[PDB]
Amino acid sequence: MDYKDDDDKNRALSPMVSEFETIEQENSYNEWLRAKVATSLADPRPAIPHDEVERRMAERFAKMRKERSKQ
Repeated sequence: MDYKDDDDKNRALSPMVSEFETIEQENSYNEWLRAKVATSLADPRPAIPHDEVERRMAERFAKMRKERSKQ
């Protein structure tokens, strides 16, 4: 019973010249940027909740307020 480790670094055979002391930080920058840049120059499904969608997202944040990470 365990996940999130199969291909976490995912073929990090020198993941481009950079700070070789930290793969985790570079991964964090890549993962976040690649996810966010998918919204860049593209307008497919930008989840921008104003009225009714926000109150739905609010439901998630509400139940997320209880119990952060019991692990």
